[PDB]
Amino acid sequence: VLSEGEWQLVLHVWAKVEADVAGHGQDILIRLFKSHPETLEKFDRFKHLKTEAEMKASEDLKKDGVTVLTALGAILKKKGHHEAELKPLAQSHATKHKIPIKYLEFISEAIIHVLHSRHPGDFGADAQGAMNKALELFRKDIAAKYKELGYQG
Ligand code: HEM
Repeated sequence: VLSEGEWQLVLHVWAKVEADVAGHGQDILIRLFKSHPETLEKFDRFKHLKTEAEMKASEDLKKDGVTVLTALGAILKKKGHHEAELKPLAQSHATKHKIPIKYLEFISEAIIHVLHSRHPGDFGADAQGAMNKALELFRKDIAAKYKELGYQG
C-alpha cells in the first residue's frame, strides 16, 4: 500500500509520460532491449532489428510501446486497486507470451531510467521511491496471478 502522497508523485510524473506516450514507449523498449537483449526475442515482429535507428523506425515497436504504457498507466491510476486490469494481462503474459517476472523487473528498470532521464525535476528520490513501490506492487500481484494460472515464471 503506497501513501496517497506517493500515489500522487507517481501520477504526477505519469502525466508527463502521457504528453508523448509513443516517444516514451520507444525509449523504454529500446532501453530494455539494449540492457537485456534476450527480451527482444519475445517480439517476433522486430526481434531481428539490429541498430537503434532501426528500432526508432519500427512502427511495430512504437505501437508495442504505446500498448505497454497505455496498460501500465491505467493500472497506476487504480492506485493498487488493479485486480481487474491485471487479470487479462496475467492471462496473456503467463500463458501465451510467457514473460517471467525477471523480465518485468527489467522493464521496470527501463521505465525508471527513462523517467529519470527525461523528467529529473519531477523524478527525484521520493518520486523514484514511489514509482519503485508502485512497480513492485504490480510485479507482486501479477506474480500471484501467474501462479494461479500454473506459471512459475
Ligand atoms: C509494464 C509491463 C507490461 C505491460 C503493462 C504490458 C502490456 C501488454 C499489453 C496490454 C499487451 C497486448 C494485450 C496482451 O497480449 O495482453 C501486451 C502484449 C505483449 N507483451 Fe506485454 N506488457 C508488459 C511487459 C512485457 C515485457 C517485459 C515483455 C517481453 C520481454 C512483453 C512481451 C509482450 C509481447 C510479446 C506481446 C505480444 C506482442 C504481439 O504479438 O503483438 N510484455 N503487453
